[PDB]
Amino acid sequence: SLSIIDVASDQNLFQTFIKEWRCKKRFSISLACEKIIRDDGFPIKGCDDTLVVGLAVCWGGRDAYYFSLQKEQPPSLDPSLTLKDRMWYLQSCLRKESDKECSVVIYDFIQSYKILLLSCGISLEQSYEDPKVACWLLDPDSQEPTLHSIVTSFLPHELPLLEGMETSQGIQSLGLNAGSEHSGRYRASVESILIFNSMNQLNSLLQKENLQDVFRKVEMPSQYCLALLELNGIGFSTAECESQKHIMQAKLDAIETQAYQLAGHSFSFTSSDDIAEVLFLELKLPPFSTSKDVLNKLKALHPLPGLILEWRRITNAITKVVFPLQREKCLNPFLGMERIYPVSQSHTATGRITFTEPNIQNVPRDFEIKMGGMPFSISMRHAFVPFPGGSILAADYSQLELRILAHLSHDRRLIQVLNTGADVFRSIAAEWKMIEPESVGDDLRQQAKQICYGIIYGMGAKSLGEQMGIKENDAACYIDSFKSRYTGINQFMTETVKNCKRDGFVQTILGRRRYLPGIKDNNPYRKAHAERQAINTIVQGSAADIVKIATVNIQKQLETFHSTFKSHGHREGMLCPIRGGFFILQLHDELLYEVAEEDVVQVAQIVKNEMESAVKLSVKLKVKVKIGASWGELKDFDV
DNA sequence: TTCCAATGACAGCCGC
DNA sequence: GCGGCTGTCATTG
Ligand SMILES: Nc1nc2c(ncn2[C@H]2CC[C@@H](COP(=O)(O)OP(=O)(O)OP(=O)(O)O)O2)c(=O)[nH]1
Ligand SMILES: CCN(C(=O)COc1nc(C)c(Br)c(C(F)(F)F)c1C#N)c1cccc(C)c1
Ligand SMILES: [Mg+2]
Repeated sequence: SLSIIDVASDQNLFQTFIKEWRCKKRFSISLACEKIIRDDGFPIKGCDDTLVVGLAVCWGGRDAYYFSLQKEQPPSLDPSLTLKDRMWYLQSCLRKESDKECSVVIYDFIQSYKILLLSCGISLEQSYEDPKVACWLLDPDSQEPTLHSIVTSFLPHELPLLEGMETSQGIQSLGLNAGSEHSGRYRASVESILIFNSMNQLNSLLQKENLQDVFRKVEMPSQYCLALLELNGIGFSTAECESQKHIMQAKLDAIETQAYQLAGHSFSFTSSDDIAEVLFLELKLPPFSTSKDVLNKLKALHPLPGLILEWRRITNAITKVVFPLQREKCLNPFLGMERIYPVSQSHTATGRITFTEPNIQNVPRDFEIKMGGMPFSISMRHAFVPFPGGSILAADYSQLELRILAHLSHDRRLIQVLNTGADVFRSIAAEWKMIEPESVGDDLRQQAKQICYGIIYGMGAKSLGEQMGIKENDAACYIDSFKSRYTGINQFMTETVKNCKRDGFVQTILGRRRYLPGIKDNNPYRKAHAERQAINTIVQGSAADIVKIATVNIQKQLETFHSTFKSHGHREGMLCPIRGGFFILQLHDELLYEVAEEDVVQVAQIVKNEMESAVKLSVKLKVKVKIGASWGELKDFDV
């Protein structure tokens, strides 16, 4: 039967619980948050509505130990157990002793780590296990887990416990989700039991699949690094953003007024229908789609398609970048600056990390706006600044996916190119546009980058035609030349597709499996799509494994030389100048740190050394380090 | 439906 | 009408 032991109701029961807890090598916790320094719990940073009122502990069976964190107001609180005494015993059981292997199971580890630090002033110091991450590791293409989906798949006999608990079918922790009529006590107690028992089953499945090493040494440590990043946030200038906005908005106004005079009437730039009516019916341009590729052809024939393309580019920077950044910005009173606090997302097909609310990975590259024949540089990245005195440090792998592909295909031609050869995208752009390397613009080098990765990951003649501006037949010849020049690669493509068809999956460098049952499908599209996913998942997934290992190994090093706080949050949660390096952003093959002026040399050495040593391949992992007063103004830095 | 991966704004439709 | 869904468009790696 489900039982909730209120450990704080009696001094004697409390000490028995504390003695037992201190013996445990494994337990689950769940935080109890409810809607309303207070007597009834700890406010949460970012919600004036919700309190941490307690937490539940489970170490077996259907017994939840509910540990109240309320001063006053289940049987009542034994008044000899002061809140200060409880917080002592809580910090004591949640921090490691020397040579003691201890694992805590937490649904949504990152959100719980942050609330414990910022709300209760407690820093977890044990090995962590999140059942959400274990689910991902067993099937990366599975839908994002909820407590309901985990219990459905791995603990189905306990589904009755979730009856009438509709919020269990949302992403957020049952304990953390105060948008329920059920008490935090009940929610946290149920969660603690479901998560402890679920994680036993998930651990057996990880062991069967041989993913337990990956889970404990890479994925959960990677989640800890991402928790520090989410506590850190990224510095933001609103002045820089506003001045860019005003230039962009002036260009949008001129574009609209010129578009409407060419069209003869107002039209919505957001309606494909309206644009199609104007381009194809009312001006009779030859094709009805209004995609980038269509308008890119037509801009040679009439000014309006080009105006449409520029309108969408600039509207994107204003409505999808400026508006969300200026809405999500938050004063940090300690650092004395505005910051943005994006949320990491690790549930991806290939093991990349992305961000939401907002997705800072999608902040535009620098681009140019001309008005009255005068150019203005729009660098949205220039709004992302370090704390006063600090620098942004970026360290990026040179052609990580190409180096991994060389290693796995042993392709002698690709190895030569990487070992000496200058920029491969410049070589492609030069041959293509009848030029020498030096003339290539940013936009053209990106077009050549798209062509090179496109061809490698199974792009067809029809599409390569559009990108290169040549006939399908010409593109098909170019594919043949590539396939002939790099045979190793082509053998590895066919050997990866053969092995996938047989097994129903592919594996990355660390052993993670992606299931591609489309590989057997009779439909030509679905089959070809799966074959392309098969090849791309191995290379892109392997690269994502290397960057995670690098991230984890850098964080260990930073914390040894750490005569200082491991995140900006660790100073908020604490309640003396800033020293060290703070993980602020991941960009797939690139890590950004915010670094104190004094420490930039040492942090740059650590970051480069650890990224170059992450794994041993047939080829050297080359790393470029850059540094600057903004993400937009980074300069090469020889380390 | 024929590079892969990702988030997110935004009209327009459809069963409730 | 209304929230859900579904492309379509954008951007980044
Ligand atoms: N399949 C595929 N992968 C891409 C594409 N663009 C980028 N990627 C992958 C492979 C490279 C990786 C990182 O992107 P970057 O622009 O940093 O690639 P890079 O080759 O390292 O470029 P750079 O040398 O300028 O850093 O992301 C694309 O269009 N298709
Ligand atoms: C196959 C002929 N060709 C090249 O070899 C260009 O250089 C490279 N192209 C590709 C797709 C790759 Br994958 C490479 C690689 F990086 F692998 F060596 C190169 C090179 N060098 C080429 C040159 C210009 C334009 C196009 C589409 C292809
Ligand atoms: Mg790169």
